[PDB]
Amino acid sequence: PQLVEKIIFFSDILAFSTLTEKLPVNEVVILVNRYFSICTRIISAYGGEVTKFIGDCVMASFTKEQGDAAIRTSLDIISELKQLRHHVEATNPLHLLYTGIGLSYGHVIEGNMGSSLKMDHTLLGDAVNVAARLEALTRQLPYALAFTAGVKKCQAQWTFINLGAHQEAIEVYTVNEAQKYLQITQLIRQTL
Amino acid sequence: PQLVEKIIFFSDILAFSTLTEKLPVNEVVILVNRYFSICTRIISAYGGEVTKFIGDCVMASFTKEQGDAAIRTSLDIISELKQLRHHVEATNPLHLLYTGIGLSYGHVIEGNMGSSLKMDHTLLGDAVNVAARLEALTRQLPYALAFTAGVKKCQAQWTFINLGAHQEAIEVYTVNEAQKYLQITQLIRQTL
Repeated sequence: PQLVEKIIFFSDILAFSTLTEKLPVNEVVILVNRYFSICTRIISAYGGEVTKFIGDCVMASFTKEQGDAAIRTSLDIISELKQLRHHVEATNPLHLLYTGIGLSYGHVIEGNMGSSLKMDHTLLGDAVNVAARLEALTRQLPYALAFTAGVKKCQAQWTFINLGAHQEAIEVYTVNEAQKYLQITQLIRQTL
Repeated sequence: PQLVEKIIFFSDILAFSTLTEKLPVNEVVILVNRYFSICTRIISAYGGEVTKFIGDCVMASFTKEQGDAAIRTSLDIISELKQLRHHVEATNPLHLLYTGIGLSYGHVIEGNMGSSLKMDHTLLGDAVNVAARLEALTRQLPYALAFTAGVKKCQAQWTFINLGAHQEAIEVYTVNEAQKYLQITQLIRQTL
């Protein structure tokens, strides 16, 4: 167990509660397995490491030098999900599969934690909680991706959008390519 | 993968971000391992099953007939943590170890989910998200335990306190023995 610098990845399915309230069991399985397959493949392709699944949430980590990969991974997941919704009919529940991604950067305590009854690899630090809250912050944001200033520290490639300070407080950033093209739940209930 | 009725357990350390901001690495490890050891032992003692660790959060599940155990498990964790803080000096960081527990009941999709690169046992349903939000709901509540009406459905044993409807909306319940004996973060910063 030691203190290491890492980049934390958090992503989940938007309006997943309403999706599990109206879709049958076989369709929820297909939709979640589709989301897990797209996320883990793109994360692993850029050297990322998927740590664990929590319901519909995907947690991954990148090394301190892989800020370029964490952004490219997020953009590739968003683009592949947008191509998925366009290649299916409007009545297909896959047409409602959106995501929200949060990235953070900072020191975290990495090591095996727990007791004799349960030992598990764990990441402890502010960067883990910040990445989860920025991921949930994208639900009220027009961009499916949000990261801190530590992930941005990759300037020559993307047009970084400064969304300002949010809940102490931190600064939130995003990219223009992460723009989303509430009304999701209304789109789900009307279609299904 | 099938639809099963379960009781979901979620618990974390209160003000864990401020604790990781002021305590050294060796002390955070001791505090988290203490919390994991107390939780997993009491959960396993009542037949519960600790599913996974997420930072400082502990996720567990009980069968549909173990609503009596999920409440007793929560009360035993609260009592053992209260006895821990009284058997240590006020300067000991273990004197600041509090918890918040959320319980839920409902149908969840149980089965192995993911892709070929990552397969993991997963629980999908409203009961998983509700238990996590009731656990976070205890931070603004005077009780370290909060559960839905499905967990309460065990009437002859506890004096159930009806806290009313909260965020659709659900009803929240607790017990008088879960009373806590914001000021936590102020207690942490002054002591440390």
